[PDB]
Amino acid sequence: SSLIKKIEENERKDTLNTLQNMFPDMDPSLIEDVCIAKKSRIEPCVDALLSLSE
Repeated sequence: SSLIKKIEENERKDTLNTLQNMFPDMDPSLIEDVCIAKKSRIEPCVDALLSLSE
């Protein structure tokens, strides 16, 4: 769970960074609401792959 959350955190943080740089005067929270999904697909997909590769 901690590894998966680190992985989700990595994708989120990286997306915001690229967007922040391109939209400097934009409130970061707005950028997040508009560009990042409420709930990540990482945990579900990783769980699915774990079951499929076992």
